[PDB]
Amino acid sequence: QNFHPDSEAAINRQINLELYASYVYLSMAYYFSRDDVALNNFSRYFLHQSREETEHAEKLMRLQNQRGGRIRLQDIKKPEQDDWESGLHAMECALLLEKNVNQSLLELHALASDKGDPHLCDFLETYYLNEQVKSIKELGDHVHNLVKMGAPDAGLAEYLFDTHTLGN
Amino acid sequence: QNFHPDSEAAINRQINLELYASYVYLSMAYYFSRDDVALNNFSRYFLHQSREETEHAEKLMRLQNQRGGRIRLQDIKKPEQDDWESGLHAMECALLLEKNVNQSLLELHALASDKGDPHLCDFLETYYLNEQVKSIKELGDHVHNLVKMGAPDAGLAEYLFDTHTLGN
Amino acid sequence: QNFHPDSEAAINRQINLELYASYVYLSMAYYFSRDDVALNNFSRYFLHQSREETEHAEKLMRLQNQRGGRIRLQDIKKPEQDDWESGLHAMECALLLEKNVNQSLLELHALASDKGDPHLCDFLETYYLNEQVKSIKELGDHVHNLVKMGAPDAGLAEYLFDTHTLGN
Amino acid sequence: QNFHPDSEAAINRQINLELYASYVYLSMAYYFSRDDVALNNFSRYFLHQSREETEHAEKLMRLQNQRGGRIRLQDIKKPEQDDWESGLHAMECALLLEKNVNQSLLELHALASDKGDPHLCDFLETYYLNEQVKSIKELGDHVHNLVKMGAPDAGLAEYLFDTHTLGN
Amino acid sequence: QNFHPDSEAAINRQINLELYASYVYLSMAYYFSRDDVALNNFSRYFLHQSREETEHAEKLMRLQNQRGGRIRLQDIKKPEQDDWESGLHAMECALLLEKNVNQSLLELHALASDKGDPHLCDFLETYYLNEQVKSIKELGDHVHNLVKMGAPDAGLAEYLFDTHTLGN
Amino acid sequence: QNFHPDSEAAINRQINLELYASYVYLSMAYYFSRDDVALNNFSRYFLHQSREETEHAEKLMRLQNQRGGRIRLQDIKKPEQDDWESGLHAMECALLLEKNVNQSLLELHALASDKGDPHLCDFLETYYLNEQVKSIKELGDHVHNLVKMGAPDAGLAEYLFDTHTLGN
Amino acid sequence: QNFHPDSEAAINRQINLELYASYVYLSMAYYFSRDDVALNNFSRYFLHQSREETEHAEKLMRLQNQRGGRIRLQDIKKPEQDDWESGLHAMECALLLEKNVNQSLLELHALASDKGDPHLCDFLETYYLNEQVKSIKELGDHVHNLVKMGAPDAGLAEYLFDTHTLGN
Ligand SMILES: [Cl-]
Ligand SMILES: [Cl-]
Ligand SMILES: [Cl-]
Ligand SMILES: [Cl-]
Ligand SMILES: [Cl-]
Ligand SMILES: [Cl-]
Ligand SMILES: [Cl-]
Ligand SMILES: [Cl-]
Ligand SMILES: [Cl-]
Ligand SMILES: [Cl-]
Ligand SMILES: [Cl-]
Ligand SMILES: [Cl-]
Ligand SMILES: [Cl-]
Ligand SMILES: [Cl-]
Ligand SMILES: [Cl-]
Ligand SMILES: [Cl-]
Ligand SMILES: [Cl-]
Ligand SMILES: [Cl-]
Ligand SMILES: [Cl-]
Ligand SMILES: [Cl-]
Ligand SMILES: [Cl-]
Ligand SMILES: [Cl-]
Ligand SMILES: [Cl-]
Ligand SMILES: [Cl-]
Ligand SMILES: [Cl-]
Ligand SMILES: [Cl-]
Ligand SMILES: [Cl-]
Ligand SMILES: [Cl-]
Ligand SMILES: [Cl-]
Ligand SMILES: [Cl-]
Ligand SMILES: [Cl-]
Ligand SMILES: [Cl-]
Ligand SMILES: [Cl-]
Ligand SMILES: [Cl-]
Ligand SMILES: [Cl-]
Ligand SMILES: [Cl-]
Ligand SMILES: [Cl-]
Ligand SMILES: [Cl-]
Ligand SMILES: [Cl-]
Ligand SMILES: [Cl-]
Ligand SMILES: [Cl-]
Ligand SMILES: [Cl-]
Ligand SMILES: [Cl-]
Ligand SMILES: [Cl-]
Ligand SMILES: [Fe+3]
Ligand SMILES: [Fe+3]
Ligand SMILES: [Fe+3]
Ligand SMILES: [Fe+3]
Ligand SMILES: [Fe+3]
Ligand SMILES: [Fe+3]
Ligand SMILES: [Fe+3]
Ligand SMILES: [Fe+3]
Ligand SMILES: [Fe+3]
Ligand SMILES: [Fe+3]
Ligand SMILES: [Fe+3]
Ligand SMILES: [Fe+3]
Ligand SMILES: [Fe+3]
Ligand SMILES: [Fe+3]
Ligand SMILES: [Fe+3]
Ligand SMILES: [Fe+3]
Ligand SMILES: [Fe+3]
Ligand SMILES: [Fe+3]
Ligand SMILES: [Fe+3]
Ligand SMILES: [Fe+3]
Ligand SMILES: [Fe+3]
Ligand SMILES: [Fe+3]
Ligand SMILES: [Mg+2]
Ligand SMILES: [Mg+2]
Ligand SMILES: [Mg+2]
Ligand SMILES: [Mg+2]
Ligand SMILES: [Mg+2]
Ligand SMILES: [Mg+2]
Ligand SMILES: [Mg+2]
Ligand SMILES: [Mg+2]
Ligand SMILES: [Mg+2]
Ligand SMILES: [Mg+2]
Ligand SMILES: [Mg+2]
Ligand SMILES: [Mg+2]
Ligand SMILES: [Mg+2]
Ligand SMILES: [Mg+2]
Ligand SMILES: [Mg+2]
Ligand SMILES: [Mg+2]
Ligand SMILES: [Mg+2]
Ligand SMILES: [Mg+2]
Ligand SMILES: [Mg+2]
Ligand SMILES: [Mg+2]
Ligand SMILES: [Mg+2]
Ligand SMILES: [Mg+2]
Ligand SMILES: [Mg+2]
Ligand SMILES: [Mg+2]
Ligand SMILES: [Mg+2]
Ligand SMILES: [Mg+2]
Ligand SMILES: [Mg+2]
Ligand SMILES: [Mg+2]
Ligand SMILES: [Mg+2]
Ligand SMILES: [Mg+2]
Ligand SMILES: [Mg+2]
Ligand SMILES: [Mg+2]
Ligand SMILES: [Mg+2]
Ligand SMILES: [Mg+2]
Ligand SMILES: [Mg+2]
Ligand SMILES: [Mg+2]
Ligand SMILES: [Mg+2]
Ligand SMILES: [Mg+2]
Ligand SMILES: [Mg+2]
Ligand SMILES: [Mg+2]
Ligand SMILES: [Mg+2]
Ligand SMILES: [Mg+2]
Ligand SMILES: [Mg+2]
Ligand SMILES: [Mg+2]
Ligand SMILES: [Mg+2]
Ligand SMILES: [Mg+2]
Ligand SMILES: [Mg+2]
Ligand SMILES: [Mg+2]
Ligand SMILES: [Mg+2]
Ligand SMILES: [Mg+2]
Ligand SMILES: [Mg+2]
Ligand SMILES: [Mg+2]
Ligand SMILES: [Mg+2]
Ligand SMILES: [Mg+2]
Ligand SMILES: [Mg+2]
Ligand SMILES: [Mg+2]
Ligand SMILES: [Mg+2]
Ligand SMILES: [Mg+2]
Ligand SMILES: [Mg+2]
Ligand SMILES: [Mg+2]
Ligand SMILES: [Mg+2]
Ligand SMILES: [Mg+2]
Repeated sequence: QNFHPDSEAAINRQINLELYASYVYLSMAYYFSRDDVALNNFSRYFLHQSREETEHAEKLMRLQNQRGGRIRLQDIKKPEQDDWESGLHAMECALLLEKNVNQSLLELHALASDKGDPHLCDFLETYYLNEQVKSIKELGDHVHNLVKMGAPDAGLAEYLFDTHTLGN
Repeated sequence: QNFHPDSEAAINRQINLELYASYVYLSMAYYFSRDDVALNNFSRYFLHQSREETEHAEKLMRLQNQRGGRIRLQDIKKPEQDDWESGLHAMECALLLEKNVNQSLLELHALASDKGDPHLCDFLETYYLNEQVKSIKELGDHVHNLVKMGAPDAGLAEYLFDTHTLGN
Repeated sequence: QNFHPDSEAAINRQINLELYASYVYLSMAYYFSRDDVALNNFSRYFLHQSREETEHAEKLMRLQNQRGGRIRLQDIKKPEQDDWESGLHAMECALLLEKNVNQSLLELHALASDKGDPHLCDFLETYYLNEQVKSIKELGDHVHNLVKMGAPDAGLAEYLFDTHTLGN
Repeated sequence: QNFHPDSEAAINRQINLELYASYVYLSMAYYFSRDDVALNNFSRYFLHQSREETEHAEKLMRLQNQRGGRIRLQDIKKPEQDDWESGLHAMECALLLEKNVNQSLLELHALASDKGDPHLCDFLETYYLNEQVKSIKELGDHVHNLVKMGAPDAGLAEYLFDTHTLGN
Repeated sequence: QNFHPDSEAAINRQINLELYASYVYLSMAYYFSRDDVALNNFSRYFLHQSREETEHAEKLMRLQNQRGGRIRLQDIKKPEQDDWESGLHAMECALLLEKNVNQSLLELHALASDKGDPHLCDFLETYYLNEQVKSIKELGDHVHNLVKMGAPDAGLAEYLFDTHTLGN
Repeated sequence: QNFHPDSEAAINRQINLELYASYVYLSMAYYFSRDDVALNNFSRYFLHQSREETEHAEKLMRLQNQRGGRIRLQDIKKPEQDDWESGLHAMECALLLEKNVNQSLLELHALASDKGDPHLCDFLETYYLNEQVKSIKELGDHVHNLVKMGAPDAGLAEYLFDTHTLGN
Repeated sequence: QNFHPDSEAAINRQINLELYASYVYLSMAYYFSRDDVALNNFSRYFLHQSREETEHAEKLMRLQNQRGGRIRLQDIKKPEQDDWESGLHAMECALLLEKNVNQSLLELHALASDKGDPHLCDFLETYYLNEQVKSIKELGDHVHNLVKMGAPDAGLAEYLFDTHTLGN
């Protein structure tokens, strides 16, 4: 009922993108626990973000089932980098990733609106759009502090951010 | 991202209006604790409403920060009256104030819809539009009871409403 | 009784100044939670100061009611700046604000003394004058530490002050 | 030390006035428990006020002892009325009594100031002057509500005030 | 019913005498806390007796109300002395006072008997006559011990009685 | 702000006097624990007074810091006596010391009043002037009892005062 | 018994030196709470050291009493500086002070040994000599860390030491 095939396909594309974001964050988590990086709270922060993105994917899979769509999985592409360079660079990449995921969600909302699917619009507004705004704000805050503190070249900056902001 | 400058400005106008509503309610609270009014539960009721309106303003300020807008504060105008005349008159003025704030919020929602900003639309629907409906209903209930009871001329009406309805 | 009209008017002016100080601190709080400032404990510190200044205003409104004066509210002017530049600059501005509020309170005390109003003199001494001294001392301490640490140009100074002194 | 004989005598006069105020309130308490008045919460309210005035007298007696003065007691005059007429009239008389006690305390403060006795000035400001302001405000509130409600001629007014405001 | 006007008047006289006894004991309490007397347990003992005498007065006022009499208050005369000389002398004066109050109560009982008022007779027997006997016995015990111990001239006597008997 | 250099200097003189009073009481405490005096509760009483005087000094040092004055310490002179002769003599000396400290505080209050420094006036009234009155009263009480009991020549007097009044 | 007059005098000199050390530390404590120093944990650290030195003085006074010597107090000289310059300088001065107190205690031990006073030797070894060693070690540790960190010129050094080492 009232579930357009274009919407089914776009949900499937969004599932893949959430799974990709999970993998990017998993890659970052294990970069920060290398013996030549060793920022354990950066590692834990990105591991938590990876697990949140898996939940984002699962909620969309549940939506497909609830609405009678067919889940169609695709390969989860590897992250663009295996070496994330620094805590600052990884935060900047995460910020760009979250902005790109947000744009995809806003395009999905525009499609649902065009198709007169208020249930899908509300689902996105309730579980996705504000979550993306808060995540982009948080990552922007982190980038700003790391830049101001002198990261990555100032030797104390990433260490102190790891211990204070990401320690909690 | 997807935050229109017209929306930024309208949010700033709404912040000011919420702060104005706070000040109106603060003025009313301290009118009801005058030695020649002395309706302590009217006073407490309006003081609580004043504090709620401050929270309404703060949430919009947080939204501006989250979305990357610039908060631009303006003078908070004094309330139209320093003498609120009676418990009935203050309730009628509060009802008109809340209706005017509601109209401003509905205009802000219409602008956000025109600009294709579902995050802002959802923010208003989630935190503002139903809150305004419930507040207008509550104040309308209070006005009706005070009118029926004979306020302000019937000497027992405002006293009994203060002790029973606004006592809790 | 023994409440001079000059004192009534000066109390009304002081109410407005306390409300203005509240607004200044509210503005500062939301500056520090911008995505390009992101000093969350500076933000919380100034938000708490804003709420304290509202209480200062309310106590003076209660005094007006208790003494039989008429509260006369005025517009609450916007703060002089929307961009507070740095944690150091905001602290320096808060220090100057508190010194100006203190001077106004001392002028109010001098007027109450001239009018032979010991109740008003005692009210100011009990709730205002020592509070102002302690606040000026605290803000002076903060300015000194931020200056010594190298704020705002030394990239670690404001971050470390935020995490250690204003974290608690 | 620094205790002027004029101050000793004025303290003794104030002790007598506090004891007189106690007796007035005791008289009122037992008027309201007459079988042809029967307002038990008016009775309890004035009995509590009577006991507070005894404490006011005792604190001044302690001050005389602490400062090395000699307590000189005088007759406690009977109250002006044995029939207090109504709840409204008794409240109006209590308001006038408290205003007269306040004027006496302000005259005592002026004398202590003239004699350069800051300890006595502070004693009065700490324990007496604000207490008098709050008591005058409270009694003024009660008078206003009783007048508005139609007391003493409106048969429900004093009964309802007794049950609601003075019940607590 | 069965309440004779002579009984009403005699109750009013007894109320005044109980209030007078309260004042005598209050005077004694504050004599013992002078810096040149400084017997703090004598002070506390007489303060407690003062408060008991107020209760004796209030019970008679309640009786007047219960029986439909009219309370008619009179001035409360000051105590005969402001300087009570010694702990022994104050105890001897209290003993004489209680004997005089007892004689007045026995005269009141004789009047109630003559008027055939068993309720008043029982009231006096239940709340007053045995209380007076016990108080006279207690004060006689105290006088005897103070005399035997050498008061007031033996420098340790009043001090030791204060610390042991009146300490508790 | 509003802190006169004469006031700064007078506060520094008062700090020294409080420290001197501490030292006097320390000397007395250790006199009473000599093997040829052996009044352990006199010793504890004066040791407690010594520690209170240190707190009096510290509060004035904090005030100097809070107001932006410069603490200027001076030598703490030794007490006038190393042999305090008796419990009575030590109490009489403490009484004279507290009277002299009180006179200095009243002179400091007069200076603060002349300089229009209500914060300093209130500080002294709140923390010092009543504390001095109560201390002078307490020591006067102790002197009176010791004199009446026959101290120092009556062999039981100081022993019994030590065990009863200063035991607690 | 076995208490040499040279030992009595040397104990009296040591009492004075302990009291002097207390005063030095008190001065330092209130330097660190100036509005232009504002290192609150340096302040608390030195205040605690001041109170420990008072206890050191009191134990020697108790020893004099226990052994039958006569306590002879002398003026407590003011500290050499009122401006302690920096956290590093104050620590260096405290280290030198503790070394000088230690030398005095070792000279006192040598005298007690020469006089064949094993009780005094044991008293010093039990309560003083190891305490001095530990205090000198602790202050040396603090000096070393402050020097290495760049104090006083490196703007973060004293602030970070205050928050981490002296915070606890
Ligand atoms: Cl499912
Ligand atoms: Cl695929
Ligand atoms: Cl790469
Ligand atoms: Cl990089
Ligand atoms: Cl880059
Ligand atoms: Cl770094
Ligand atoms: Cl925010
Ligand atoms: Cl404006
Ligand atoms: Cl108007
Ligand atoms: Cl109206
Ligand atoms: Cl109308
Ligand atoms: Cl009404
Ligand atoms: Cl009702
Ligand atoms: Cl109010
Ligand atoms: Cl205006
Ligand atoms: Cl600006
Ligand atoms: Cl700046
Ligand atoms: Cl600047
Ligand atoms: Cl910085
Ligand atoms: Cl007393
Ligand atoms: Cl008289
Ligand atoms: Cl009358
Ligand atoms: Cl009437
Ligand atoms: Cl009338
Ligand atoms: Cl009525
Ligand atoms: Cl009810
Ligand atoms: Cl009754
Ligand atoms: Cl009379
Ligand atoms: Cl007499
Ligand atoms: Cl006698
Ligand atoms: Cl006699
Ligand atoms: Cl005696
Ligand atoms: Cl301080
Ligand atoms: Cl000196
Ligand atoms: Cl001497
Ligand atoms: Cl002597
Ligand atoms: Cl003498
Ligand atoms: Cl003795
Ligand atoms: Cl000892
Ligand atoms: Cl000397
Ligand atoms: Cl120097
Ligand atoms: Cl230095
Ligand atoms: Cl150096
Ligand atoms: Cl440093
Ligand atoms: Fe999470
Ligand atoms: Fe996601
Ligand atoms: Fe995400
Ligand atoms: Fe609420
Ligand atoms: Fe609102
Ligand atoms: Fe509203
Ligand atoms: Fe009711
Ligand atoms: Fe606070
Ligand atoms: Fe304020
Ligand atoms: Fe302030
Ligand atoms: Fe009360
Ligand atoms: Fe009173
Ligand atoms: Fe009163
Ligand atoms: Fe009793
Ligand atoms: Fe009695
Ligand atoms: Fe009696
Ligand atoms: Fe104490
Ligand atoms: Fe003192
Ligand atoms: Fe003292
Ligand atoms: Fe310790
Ligand atoms: Fe030491
Ligand atoms: Fe030491
Ligand atoms: Mg997929
Ligand atoms: Mg997250
Ligand atoms: Mg590939
Ligand atoms: Mg690739
Ligand atoms: Mg919608
Ligand atoms: Mg919704
Ligand atoms: Mg939501
Ligand atoms: Mg969401
Ligand atoms: Mg997220
Ligand atoms: Mg951050
Ligand atoms: Mg605004
Ligand atoms: Mg509400
Ligand atoms: Mg206008
Ligand atoms: Mg207007
Ligand atoms: Mg909702
Ligand atoms: Mg809502
Ligand atoms: Mg509402
Ligand atoms: Mg209603
Ligand atoms: Mg205003
Ligand atoms: Mg504050
Ligand atoms: Mg303007
Ligand atoms: Mg402006
Ligand atoms: Mg105070
Ligand atoms: Mg204050
Ligand atoms: Mg403050
Ligand atoms: Mg600080
Ligand atoms: Mg009197
Ligand atoms: Mg009361
Ligand atoms: Mg008369
Ligand atoms: Mg009369
Ligand atoms: Mg004053
Ligand atoms: Mg005061
Ligand atoms: Mg007060
Ligand atoms: Mg008061
Ligand atoms: Mg009162
Ligand atoms: Mg009322
Ligand atoms: Mg009477
Ligand atoms: Mg008794
Ligand atoms: Mg007479
Ligand atoms: Mg007489
Ligand atoms: Mg019986
Ligand atoms: Mg009985
Ligand atoms: Mg009795
Ligand atoms: Mg006995
Ligand atoms: Mg000094
Ligand atoms: Mg004391
Ligand atoms: Mg000398
Ligand atoms: Mg000397
Ligand atoms: Mg006080
Ligand atoms: Mg005091
Ligand atoms: Mg004291
Ligand atoms: Mg005593
Ligand atoms: Mg010495
Ligand atoms: Mg130590
Ligand atoms: Mg010198
Ligand atoms: Mg020197
Ligand atoms: Mg050995
Ligand atoms: Mg050993
Ligand atoms: Mg050992
Ligand atoms: Mg040791
Ligand atoms: Mg040590
Ligand atoms: Mg260390």
